[PDB]
Amino acid sequence: EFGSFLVSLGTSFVIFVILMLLFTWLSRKSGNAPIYYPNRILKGLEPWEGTSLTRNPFAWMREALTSSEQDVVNLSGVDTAVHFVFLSTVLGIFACSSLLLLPTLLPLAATDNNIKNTKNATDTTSKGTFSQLDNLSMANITKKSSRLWAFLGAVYWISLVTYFFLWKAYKHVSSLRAQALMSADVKPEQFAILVRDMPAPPDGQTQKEFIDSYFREIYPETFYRSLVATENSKVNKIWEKLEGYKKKLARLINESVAKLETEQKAVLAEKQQTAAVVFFTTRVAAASAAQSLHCQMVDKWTVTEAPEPRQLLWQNLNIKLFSRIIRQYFIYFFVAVTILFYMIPIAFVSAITTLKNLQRIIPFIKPVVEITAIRTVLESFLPQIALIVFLAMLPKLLLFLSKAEGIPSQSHAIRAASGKYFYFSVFNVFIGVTLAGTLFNTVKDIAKNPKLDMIINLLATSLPKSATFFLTYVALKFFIGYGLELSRIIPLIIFHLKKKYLCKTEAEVKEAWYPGDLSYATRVPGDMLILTITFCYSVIAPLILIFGITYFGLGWLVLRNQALKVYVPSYESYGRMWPHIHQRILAALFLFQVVMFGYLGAKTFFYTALVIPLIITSLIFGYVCRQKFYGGFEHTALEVACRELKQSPDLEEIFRAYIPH
Amino acid sequence: EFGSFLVSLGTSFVIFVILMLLFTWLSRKSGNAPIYYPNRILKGLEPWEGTSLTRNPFAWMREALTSSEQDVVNLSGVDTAVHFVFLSTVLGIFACSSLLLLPTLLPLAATDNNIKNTKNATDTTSKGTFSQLDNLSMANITKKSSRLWAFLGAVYWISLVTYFFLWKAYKHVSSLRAQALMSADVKPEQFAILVRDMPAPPDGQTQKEFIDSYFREIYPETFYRSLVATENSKVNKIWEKLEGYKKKLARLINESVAKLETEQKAVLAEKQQTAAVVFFTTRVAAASAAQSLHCQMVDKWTVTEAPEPRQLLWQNLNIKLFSRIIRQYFIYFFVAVTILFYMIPIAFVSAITTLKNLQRIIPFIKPVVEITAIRTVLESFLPQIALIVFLAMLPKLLLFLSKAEGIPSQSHAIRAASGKYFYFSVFNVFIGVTLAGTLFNTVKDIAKNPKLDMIINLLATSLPKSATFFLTYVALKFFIGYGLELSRIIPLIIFHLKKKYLCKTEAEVKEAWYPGDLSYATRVPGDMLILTITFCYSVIAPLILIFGITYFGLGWLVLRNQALKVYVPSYESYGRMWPHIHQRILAALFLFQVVMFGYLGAKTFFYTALVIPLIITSLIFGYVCRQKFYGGFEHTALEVACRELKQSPDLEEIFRAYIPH
Repeated sequence: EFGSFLVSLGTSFVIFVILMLLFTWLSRKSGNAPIYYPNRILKGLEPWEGTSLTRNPFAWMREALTSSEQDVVNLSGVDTAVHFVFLSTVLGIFACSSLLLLPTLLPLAATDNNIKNTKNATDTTSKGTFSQLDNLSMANITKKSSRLWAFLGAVYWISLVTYFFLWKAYKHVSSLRAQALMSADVKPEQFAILVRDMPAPPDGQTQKEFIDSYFREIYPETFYRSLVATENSKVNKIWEKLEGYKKKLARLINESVAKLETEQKAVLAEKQQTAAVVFFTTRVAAASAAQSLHCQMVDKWTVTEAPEPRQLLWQNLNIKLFSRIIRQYFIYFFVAVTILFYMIPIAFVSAITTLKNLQRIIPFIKPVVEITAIRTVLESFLPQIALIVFLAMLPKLLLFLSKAEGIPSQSHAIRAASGKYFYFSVFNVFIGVTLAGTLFNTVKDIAKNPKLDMIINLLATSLPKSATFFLTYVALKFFIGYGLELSRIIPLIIFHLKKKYLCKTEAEVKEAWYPGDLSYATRVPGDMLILTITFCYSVIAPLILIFGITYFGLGWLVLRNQALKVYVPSYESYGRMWPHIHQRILAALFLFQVVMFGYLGAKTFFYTALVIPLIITSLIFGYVCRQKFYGGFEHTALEVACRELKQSPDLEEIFRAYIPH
Repeated sequence: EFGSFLVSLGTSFVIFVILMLLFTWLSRKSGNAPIYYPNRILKGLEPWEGTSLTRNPFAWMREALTSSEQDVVNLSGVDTAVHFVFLSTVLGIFACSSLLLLPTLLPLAATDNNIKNTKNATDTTSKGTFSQLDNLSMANITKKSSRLWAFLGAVYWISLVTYFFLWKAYKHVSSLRAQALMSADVKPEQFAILVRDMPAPPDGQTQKEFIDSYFREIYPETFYRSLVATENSKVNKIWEKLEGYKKKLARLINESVAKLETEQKAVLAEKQQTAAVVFFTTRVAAASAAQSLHCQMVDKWTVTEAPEPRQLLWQNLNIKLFSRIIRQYFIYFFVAVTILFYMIPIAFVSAITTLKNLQRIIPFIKPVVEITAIRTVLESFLPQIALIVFLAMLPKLLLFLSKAEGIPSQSHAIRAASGKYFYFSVFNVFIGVTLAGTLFNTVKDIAKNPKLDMIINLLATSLPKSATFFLTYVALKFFIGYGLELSRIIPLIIFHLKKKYLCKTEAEVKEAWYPGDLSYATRVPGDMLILTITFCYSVIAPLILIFGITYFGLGWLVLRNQALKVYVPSYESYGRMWPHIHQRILAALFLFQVVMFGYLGAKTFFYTALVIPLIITSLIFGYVCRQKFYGGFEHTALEVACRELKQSPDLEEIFRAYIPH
């Protein structure tokens, strides 16, 4: 496989060179401003800096490297800042860990020869079964070791560093959240409530008046209005989407309006059911109402904190708690079945990966056609591309599933997608590649040698070989992905094709060049894969830390110049993602700990019980942390909803902001 | 060991007969009313029923078996009712599970002979190594089985039943909580708040006025007063305790008062620091204030729900969040070290348990003096008594530790004790006894036979033998404990000794006969041990279900006639224990599942992966449940603090209720 690693890494450098070189040329062209420098045009701030020259080649860099933390916050938001905190803390963990671990352990994993001793019993002339593997706590560390002590103390170094960083971070994100919250404006969200599970109207009372009185009693000076309506039904949601389509085509009529009106009225003709956004009067009242159980026997009047208008997911605002729980259960069962099918395809990937060992026996004669040329390529671009493809259809499905539970707020739904993706990822990817590699190799080598005193050694061999494969994958990703992102070559092609053969109006060009968000449902989930792989295989094969620094490090560079210069944020959750990210980073430390308790044992290190203490510490850190911080990342404090509102918060305008269409 | 089981069970029946017979005699004596029928005297309701006869022998039974659920609630409280719900749901799980499982599996574990086949390879005439073990998915089920299918489908039956019951329960407890909450009275707790982490006063402002303004701004019509004071210091806590001692002796003076005043004043002379109980005006305001984050950056103004006066743990009201987290961490580390030392003593217990196998070679022939007589007794009363002793010093320590974290409210502190005890229990007890038995027996008999095809079989043998030992333990407990409880012979002795040779006044007798609570920090933790043992060893040895029904079943009988007739409740948490109990019961289902995935595998049942699906379901059930219910078991709803307060809630009296001394 060394030959193949060399190809993949090599080729990817070629692509990064060509794509990044393209960037340094296509950006200078001012006619490409709408796809290289947006978020500087939409928010009128001039395509780039004062035109002047052509911006010394390395200019994007200077800007990114000297962009103030606060500058990101003001320009983009307090969500971009949190993503950047994520990237940075991971980077740091990796950095320090790397330093120490790397030097020590790399010099200590070549100064042994368990691979060569294993090679004393490798059936018959088994050539090229390793190479370069001899540089990673692999099959090259003799069982009873006296050197494995260093590969346990390492677990501590990574772990302790993970703790310092995650704590320091939670604090820093919290500071950001508050600061931002205490420095905002009116905002149509700081005055609402979202009741979602209301009981039925009584005798012949109108739904509106029912809600009206209830809230007007508890708070008899703050109730203002109440927008129920079920948003003219979701069938009208669809009809208005179609009316938008029609006006776009202008840039059916009568009968279509008829349809809309009729369906909407006929559905409201009995009950608009639950879901209203009781708009309060002053903010403190709305804030207090938010964090307060309005009824015991939790199944009636569930009051949340009311999402901003842009993310209220009016579709699933109804539900009824019974249905919500049924949905939760079914959705979780489906994600588990999907984890199993993906295990199937990932086994497929690792198989495609070890070609010699595959052709050895599994299909035996079937792939005897593998020569040397085809071999290298089919195990240097194919296996990797497969993983990308499979784990790319996931983000979409996961969101659709999560948004079918009932979660109001797109923010929480994106967070749930991220979570289900973490599960998938972890389990599938890691376990799969690792175990499958191991199994293949060790299978037609275990059929002969029995006992057990050798089987564990062979299984460890194979664990580090799967490590080398994941390394090449991470590399590929990093290079090509960041290349494409900085070049935005895909979007460039699209825009400069539309603005040449498809754009009819100037508004059309405007529509075409609108950038998008940082897609926090494909970025963070995907970056979590890299986190887990580079955490687990950090001591078992310490080279996926020198590839890991690069991924997350190029992150803070590429993505910064893709946030102060292109992606314009969609929603704003004032930092409400860190809790999720923190739990996941800590769960990687935990999976890593469980695996570095297993592997250390297979390589017979009787004192491997000294990793159990850490398996506990992680779990305690969890509880302790959540208690201290999660609270603040949940609600808007009363001390933020009591700040001076100079201009009397004009209501009615606020009421008209949550208005459906 | 069969001989010993027969002795222990037999002897314990003797004790239950003698103690329960004593009860049916000593209770009739009316002069024993103060220790057999309190909580009927304190709350003037006449010692028993209309005196009339002598109450047909079985009278306690009739009363208990026909005591209304609500009658328990009104007489005692909404905490006794929840304990009874606990006992009952566990009973039910066990009941149904038992039915099915038992019949099927017992007839299927004697109709095989893996014990006899193992006995074909028992070195040299190993006699008495088993007996009666041949009736419990033990060493008597042949490896590849075709009968083990039934012992997997069983895991499902127990699991599914556990789910039905736990759900049905959460609902029922919630209904109780609310009903009770919507039918109470004024109560000095429904109008307070407990701020605990206040920032320092500003320039030269007085602590009081600082708190005063802050809250009087956010709520400018509901702030009434504020009791800070640090309760004249805890040194004065001690001094007032001593003044109470002095008045009791009356039933030092001057210099002691001097001490008190001086220390108190000197400590308040700088700052009474944090912790005030801002008393609001109307209940809805207090309720809203409770569930509301009064400041972002959670480290200032932490507002809880304010414990009732009787449980405000004024001692640890101060702290400061930094210190609280340090304490949390240290306390958890200490509980882990204690778990390790207890593992040491529990290994000691199982060792004392298998005497033949112990003397085999472990202490050489140091104990070759074991004959037959001494043998039976030293393994029928000794091992068991040891476990009781050890696991009885735990409750006290655990509370002391938990109340040193900082938890305000004795209710939560008792809950935390319960939790740490669960951990201890589970780990220690189960793992210990099981594994140690196994190890002993399979430690000399493995030094010979190598391979592995036999080692697993031997390990399973030993797992079921440890099962038989736990069975006898549970029995012992049940019998003797409930005997003592119904007889209250220990307390009788004490009272009728004081009221004969130690009581000086009538108030002294009153003091002596005051019963106590149901000690929810020794009952529930201890009953959780029995739950776990009888859950784990429910399929591995299905006979600890017919001993389990009895424990929890005699519970609802004995303890009922020990709650409507003796223990007068101390605090009232309106049901806030069920969340804890539910999580723990579910964690037993989980430990059981993990062990019935291990054992089923050791007895080579290749399709043992079908227990993994359930290991997931449990965890999902967890999340789903907490989400739906825990909320309601956290705060007092606004719809409960808006109910008609006919008599204007006299404040000042409420303020004077939280007054320190």
